[PDB]
Amino acid sequence: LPVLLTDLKIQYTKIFINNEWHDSVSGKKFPVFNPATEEELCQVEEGDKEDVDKAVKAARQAFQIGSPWRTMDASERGRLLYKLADLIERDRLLLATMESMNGGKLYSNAYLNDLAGCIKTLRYCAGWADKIQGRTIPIDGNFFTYTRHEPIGVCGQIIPWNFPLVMLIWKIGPALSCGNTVVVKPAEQTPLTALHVASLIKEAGFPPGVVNIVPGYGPTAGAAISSHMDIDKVAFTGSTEVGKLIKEAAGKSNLKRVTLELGGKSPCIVLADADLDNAVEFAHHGVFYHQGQCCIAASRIFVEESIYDEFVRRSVERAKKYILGNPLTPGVTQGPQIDKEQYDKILDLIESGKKEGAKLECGGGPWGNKGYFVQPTVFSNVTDEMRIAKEEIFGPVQQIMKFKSLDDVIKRANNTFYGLSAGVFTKDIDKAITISSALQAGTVWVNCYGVVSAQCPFGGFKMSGNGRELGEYGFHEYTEVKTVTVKISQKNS
Amino acid sequence: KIQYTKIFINNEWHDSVSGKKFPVFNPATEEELCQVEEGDKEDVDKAVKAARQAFQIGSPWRTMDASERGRLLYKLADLIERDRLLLATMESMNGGKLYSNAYLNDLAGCIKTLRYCAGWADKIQGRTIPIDGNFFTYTRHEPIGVCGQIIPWNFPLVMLIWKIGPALSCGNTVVVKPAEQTPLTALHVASLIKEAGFPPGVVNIVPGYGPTAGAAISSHMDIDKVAFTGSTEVGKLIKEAAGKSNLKRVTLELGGKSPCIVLADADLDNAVEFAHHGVFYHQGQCCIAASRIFVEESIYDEFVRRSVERAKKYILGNPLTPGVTQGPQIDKEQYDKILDLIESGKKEGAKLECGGGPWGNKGYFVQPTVFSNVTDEMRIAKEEIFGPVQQIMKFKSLDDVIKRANNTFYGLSAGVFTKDIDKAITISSALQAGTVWVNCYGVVSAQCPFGGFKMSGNGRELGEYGFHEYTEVKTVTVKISQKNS
Amino acid sequence: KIQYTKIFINNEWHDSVSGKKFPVFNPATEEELCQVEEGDKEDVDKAVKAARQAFQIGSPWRTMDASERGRLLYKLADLIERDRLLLATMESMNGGKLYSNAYLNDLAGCIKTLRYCAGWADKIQGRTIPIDGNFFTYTRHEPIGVCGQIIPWNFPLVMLIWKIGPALSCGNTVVVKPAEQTPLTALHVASLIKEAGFPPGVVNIVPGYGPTAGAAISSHMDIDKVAFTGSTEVGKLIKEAAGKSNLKRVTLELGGKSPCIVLADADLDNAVEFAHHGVFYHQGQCCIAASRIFVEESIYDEFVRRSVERAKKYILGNPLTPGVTQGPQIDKEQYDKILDLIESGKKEGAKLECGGGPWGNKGYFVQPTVFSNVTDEMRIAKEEIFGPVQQIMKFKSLDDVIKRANNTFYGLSAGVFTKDIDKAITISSALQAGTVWVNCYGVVSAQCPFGGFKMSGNGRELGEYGFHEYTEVKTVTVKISQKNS
Amino acid sequence: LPVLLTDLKIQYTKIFINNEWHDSVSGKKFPVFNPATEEELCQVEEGDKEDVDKAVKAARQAFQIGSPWRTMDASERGRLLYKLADLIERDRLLLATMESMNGGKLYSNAYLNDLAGCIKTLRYCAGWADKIQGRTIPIDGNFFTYTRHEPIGVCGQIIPWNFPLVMLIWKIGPALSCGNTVVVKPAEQTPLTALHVASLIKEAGFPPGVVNIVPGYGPTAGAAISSHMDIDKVAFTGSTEVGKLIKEAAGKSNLKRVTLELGGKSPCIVLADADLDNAVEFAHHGVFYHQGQCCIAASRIFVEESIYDEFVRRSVERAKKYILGNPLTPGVTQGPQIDKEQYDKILDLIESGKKEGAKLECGGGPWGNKGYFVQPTVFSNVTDEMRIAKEEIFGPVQQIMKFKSLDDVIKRANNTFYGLSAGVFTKDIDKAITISSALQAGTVWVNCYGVVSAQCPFGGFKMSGNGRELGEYGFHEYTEVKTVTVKISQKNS
Repeated sequence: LPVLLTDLKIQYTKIFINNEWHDSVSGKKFPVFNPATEEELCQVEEGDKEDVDKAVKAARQAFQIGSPWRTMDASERGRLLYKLADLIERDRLLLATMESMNGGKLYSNAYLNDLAGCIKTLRYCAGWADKIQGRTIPIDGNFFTYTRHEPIGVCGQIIPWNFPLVMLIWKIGPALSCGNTVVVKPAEQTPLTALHVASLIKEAGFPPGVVNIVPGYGPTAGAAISSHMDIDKVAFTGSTEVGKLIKEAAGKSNLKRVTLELGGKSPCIVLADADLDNAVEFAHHGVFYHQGQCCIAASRIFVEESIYDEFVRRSVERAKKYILGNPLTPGVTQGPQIDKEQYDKILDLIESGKKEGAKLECGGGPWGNKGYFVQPTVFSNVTDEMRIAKEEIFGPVQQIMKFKSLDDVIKRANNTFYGLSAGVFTKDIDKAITISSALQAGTVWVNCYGVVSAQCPFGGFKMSGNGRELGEYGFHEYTEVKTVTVKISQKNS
Repeated sequence: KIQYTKIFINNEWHDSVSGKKFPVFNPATEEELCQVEEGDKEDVDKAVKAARQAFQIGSPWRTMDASERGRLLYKLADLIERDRLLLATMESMNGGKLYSNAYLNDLAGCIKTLRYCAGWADKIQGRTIPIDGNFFTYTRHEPIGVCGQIIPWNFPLVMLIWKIGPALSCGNTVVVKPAEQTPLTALHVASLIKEAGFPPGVVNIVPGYGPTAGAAISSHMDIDKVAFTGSTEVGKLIKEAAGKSNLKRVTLELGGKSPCIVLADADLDNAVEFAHHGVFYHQGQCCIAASRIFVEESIYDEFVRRSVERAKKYILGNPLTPGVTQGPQIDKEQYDKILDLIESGKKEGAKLECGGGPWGNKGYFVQPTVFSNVTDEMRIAKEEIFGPVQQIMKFKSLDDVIKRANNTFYGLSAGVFTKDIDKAITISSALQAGTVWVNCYGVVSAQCPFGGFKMSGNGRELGEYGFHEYTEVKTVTVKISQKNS
Repeated sequence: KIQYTKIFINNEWHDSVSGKKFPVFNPATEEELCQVEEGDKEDVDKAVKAARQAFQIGSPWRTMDASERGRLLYKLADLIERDRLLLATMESMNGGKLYSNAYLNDLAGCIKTLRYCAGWADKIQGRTIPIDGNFFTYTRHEPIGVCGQIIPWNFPLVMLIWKIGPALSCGNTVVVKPAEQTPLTALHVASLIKEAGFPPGVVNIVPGYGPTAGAAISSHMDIDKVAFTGSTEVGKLIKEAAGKSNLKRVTLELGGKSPCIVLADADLDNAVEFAHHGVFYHQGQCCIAASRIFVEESIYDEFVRRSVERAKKYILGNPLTPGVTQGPQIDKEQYDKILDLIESGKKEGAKLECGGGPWGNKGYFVQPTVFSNVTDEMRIAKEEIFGPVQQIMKFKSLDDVIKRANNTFYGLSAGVFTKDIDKAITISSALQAGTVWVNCYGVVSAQCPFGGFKMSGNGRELGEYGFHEYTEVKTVTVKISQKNS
Repeated sequence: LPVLLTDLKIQYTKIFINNEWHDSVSGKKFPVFNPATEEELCQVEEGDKEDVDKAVKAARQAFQIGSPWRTMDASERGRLLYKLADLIERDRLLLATMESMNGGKLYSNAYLNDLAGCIKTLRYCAGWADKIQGRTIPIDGNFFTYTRHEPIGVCGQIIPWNFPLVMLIWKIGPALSCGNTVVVKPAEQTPLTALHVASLIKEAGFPPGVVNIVPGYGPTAGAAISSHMDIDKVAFTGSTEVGKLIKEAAGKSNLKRVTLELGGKSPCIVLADADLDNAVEFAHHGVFYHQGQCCIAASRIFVEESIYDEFVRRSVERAKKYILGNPLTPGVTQGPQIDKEQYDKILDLIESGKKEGAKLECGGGPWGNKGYFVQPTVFSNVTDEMRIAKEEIFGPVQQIMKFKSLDDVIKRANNTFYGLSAGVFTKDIDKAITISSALQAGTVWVNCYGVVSAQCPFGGFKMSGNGRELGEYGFHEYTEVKTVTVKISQKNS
């Protein structure tokens, strides 16, 4: 049961460099608002290329051969990450309340889900710390060859605003586990929890400069990170347009490694032989979790004809019960979106869906005078041609298309440039495996949705990202392989 | 013809130390083909001496390239494919295996296993450990040494390959002791091993009798590993001998009574066909025989009716004849034991449905016998038969039938038939079996590992699991000046 | 004080079925601390019943999350760190281990092993196989079941952790049988296990005597695995019992006579210090003792001269005293055997250099004895001593000394000292030892696996190698409609 | 012993699409010359964006779910690759003669080193075919999660000219092993062996469209491949500038995966306690193998103060004996370079080194009236500031710098933006491991050089490439991970 708490005091608003808090060299500060009330919470230091460089220099110094972080035992890095997780669990109340106040997130999920996944992921990576290993290779000839999975180096990391803490942890878990030093750039919407976790990183005992944080804007600080020459990798999570921009900036400068996590118009096929109650509930959760501001949101609910009507009749009823109010309230089940821009975008896309001809089965429009709230919306009889059926809405808008044959739905779901996720709802053994094989998605769920843990990898296929995270897969993308071959007197099998 | 009936050591053929020769009989007509030298303690000792000379540091084999070992294995597989017809006919005659089963399933499987183990030769790898302190630690996979391999008669060639291919791919020297019933295929494969280009002494064969030759291999001090694939009593006797001498590594693959759990949602045609095959494949002398074919009540009477019908179409005849789908058994002892088990099942009240007795005084052929209404205290459902005998038991609840299938000391394999994702996953995890099939049975391939959960097995095969069994892990730690991530 | 001296079953303390209690003696003064219940066949049976109830499908432990299992193990490690002082003092008193060795090396190593095995809980994974045909095949790592663990006295806590941490991380229920000499630490750790929050029946302890309790564990039908870490005779007696009952899995870690090969190019100071430590660490009762410390001729007389000098500075006294670098032995039998071995070495002509006899009638203390000019037929170089006895042998050629070091039935570990890359790699790859150190000795860590190459062990530990030992592999093949790459 | 060669007949000069030979839709044909004699060998069809597109269409069709290549067993793909290797071993004579005639490569190394490496790599990948495996993940909650390492899709591949056959095999080994369909674009200098191997691919029995080959130019066909939207990955090997261009073209469109293998300026540190004969011989081989046209060429030979003068004295002697004639002639040890462009570039860089002040101790000028021949050149007293000490020469020009302390040499070797390789020559156990750890290179050799086998991975750290090849590592690059999660009734440990 979450303790309500209902209070905060944001004493951390600076740039975290060299285990120290510095104002931006420019001196500017930008405001961070509260989505529920639109009131400024505080003024966070505004970093830019100069501050990004001042942070990358410290990171590079921390990564020098002979520095504590390099001569640190892998088990010691794991122990430091575990102590950070313990410190976060100690401050789970404050961090959850900050996430709900500043990210507009429901406090119940901010405490029970997001903070929980944060500690779980931090502990998973702390465990992996001293278990990533190389291989001794059976090379031909009298040679002894092995591989070192060394840290890549300086890894700039660009966090989104939808899951500030969870994504911060997803980034600085594998990176610090594998021995790298990072310069994180958090979203301007949600820069506060990252700074508190930065203070916690200092407290846990990480060497100075191992983790630095630069709050700012994407064009100024994110672009500086992605174009920096002294940065060895960039790991960006966000929109596909900024993903292409990050890839470009990396390719132009110092040919760094790039790891993009982009959006997706994920489908949710619901076959005739599906558990209608479970299918309906999980479709609702998939498309409406976190005000639809989830990269894996089920934005294309395919339903077979034989069960279409029922499904709609049961989806609307599920979307009509969705309480919507102040996040710090137990009865509230939907909160404000993030800020004005996404709120307006969701409203505009709702209007576009209405115009195109998609049956508005649930109320599409604002709720309340104060805050960026949108009514849970449902569209029926949607077709693949409509904008709402092709563009990532990132809002609480549910599309419901109808199909007849299975191969038709396979083609329709694979007929897109997004490949982040997909869902299949059936009781059969053949349909499940067939559709899971045929669906071009980096994570196919069967009879569930939104099921992510630190263990299994997460990523996209076509344009929904590059590489994977969350596991051995996620860790091998934060290491550079070095083959060391030694000429030896004689080799025996 | 059989031009190889001797002891294969140092790439050369030798007669037994005693000079004794035992006969090999074709069960289809019991006309002995040739006399094969009887391996005894002295023959085992000299074969092991040859192998240990071949494994010595600096020898051609130890200094050979793992890629070159795989290339040698691929050469051996291609030569075996060249003479596929001869080996197929010789296996079918010696063991009675149906010619279609001996050619399209046995030799193809041997080739696939050899070409898989050949592929794994230079890809098996050790690991570099991030140890604590200023040390550089790494581990390496080394061949263990001499591998005494005991290959009973149900699958002579396939088991010989399952035994050597992993061993010759991991870089071990094999002293294979075949079955007295079917020793000829191993000898011909040894001749093909010589043709392929293996260094002398890498592969040695010592045909004989298990009580004398196999026991000698299992007790030998210089045999690093013993790998037996056969009866559980013999596996118990090999394990106790292995511990007493050398604390040698032991890998025992024993047969088992394996359930096939059929549910109402299962496709009845596929379920019937696969339950038929999983028990009558290779005339029942299969370590994976589906001996406890459970069925749901709702289709119980509908299953047997169809199942029995299939048993009535199972043509019984000489293996080389076309249109025949079954052959004779391996010898007279198995014939007598099969008839004894059938009589015991009749006595204990197992309702016979079809067949149920011997046939064809010419040979060791047995009619496909289908029982019914079998229970869990009968000795035809708990005693391993190794014969074409089906036991169509019954159940009503899923947890109780799971406890039934797991109510046994035998866990080599299990089967499940269900059109429901939830049921399939629940049953496969629940059953205590090394291989749990779903909607199919006996789908064995070189990639998927093979072992047994209970007394039925020890260790794994056929994959990256079957290649860490033939190797030792040697850890090397070096004190370095200063370690960096 | 010792508030835990009973049998730990179902998270509760029980007295023995017979009611008998055996004594535990501190070797430093031989004043018995407390009486510990004697585990017998009935106590082993009830502990195994508790464990098998804890391992049942649907139980809290089986349905627990692997990540949650790791979290439980981390809680256990943190609690053990909370009471580090109590456990360190209790280990030092009960076993005589030096307090510095008991605190800064024993408890720290226990914590590191627990926090490594905790990390491996949810990262061990099975694999999806590209099988042939229209089938989907995958494999999974299932805990094997009940793990009867026999933990002799040289490293009670470190070995108990090396035994359970892997088991509780792979999801197995442990019935640990400690050493009669040092059973108290296991009981206190079981109390801390209760405090941590393990489900009842996951961990059970049955202190007693090996001939009665350990044999009962090794012969029990429901014990899936037996893991013994001690003398080779007992290892052989456990292996033969293991095969006879249940065909249970056997993991034996036995001590060995391990060489330390010192060459002229080696740094003489480091070589002397590490040869000293590798044999006199923990007063010689170390399974890895560097018992065959070879030396090159060019520095031979220069090595002993310095080596002996170090032995003369080795302070001998009560473990809890500061400035002491050695403690007493484990009991009177080891004392008598150490003196017998010293007398035999003197009789056979091993040139004594320093010490060479008992000391301190108060306790079981022994002077550090350094022999010299030892050879390969003497019984102080081929018989495992488990005492502070060094055997400074000699060699001239590299191949012959390699054959010497490999001239033995014991291969647990080996050592090499050389400032030459080529020599280091050549010797490391040449030796038939499962852990070859270079320029160092006894650098053991939870990451690097540990095992024996010969009769000095079987299986591996401490790493992914030591976590596939506590698990089975279950293949699961599903017939699918159409497979695509 | 190379089997003596016979006169050639180049009967394969077209575009290989759908297991068929088609002229370029434009109809143009470009000439391929013989570097030793500058005579045109034949006119190879000139592909462009249109031919690349009509090849990618066939590749995509071959990759469709339900096509033979998709329903092919992994063991069957390995069997087909093994049959291709058998065919190449059968035609080893012709292929080696073609490689030597068209690539200017010595026939002895073309037959013993290059063709042997090709068959070994093809057989290694054919072995891996059905052994690349996913993982069943221990996900939290009652879920059954596993992973499929599916083929990425269409993989455009751009081969260089220095190792035509070896690089063609390095590309189409892991790709076809993991189940992908490829559109290879070979260098215009060396397009002939690729086309013969294409005919061999057809003969072995690969399904139509699985492998297609488009001979053309980098700006026209290579850029088309790297900018195609229907292509899922691009794997380019060549210069760093074109690597940046490939990364850009991938980032601008399709957000495809990119694998670059670029050049390097690799150091070869020779310490005082080194086996001077072996060190000198291997330095010569490293810098002069394949007329210096090796990506891993030892272009910076660091020598310690104590053994410098002697090292120069014997390096000059070793380089003075390097017989230099027509490749097909036995006893020749150096041949023509590739074509006029690289010949002129090497001459210009030699002149720049002369002007800067590096002492020319051997060679340093053209050779022969016919053919692109350069005398083995040796520079001494080089400094890190000179152009020859910073720019990849790619010719038979040897640089020899002097150092005193090991720290100095570590920094100097790590003072470049290239990270492809490095070499260390010492007898000690501490120096070897220390320098191998400290040197920022994707392949450190100790007391040897140029030691590459199919097993161990190959790649570069900073700007010498992205990712790795040649082993399980190469395979991870060529597969997309798909996590399939199924909600189950109950899960047990």
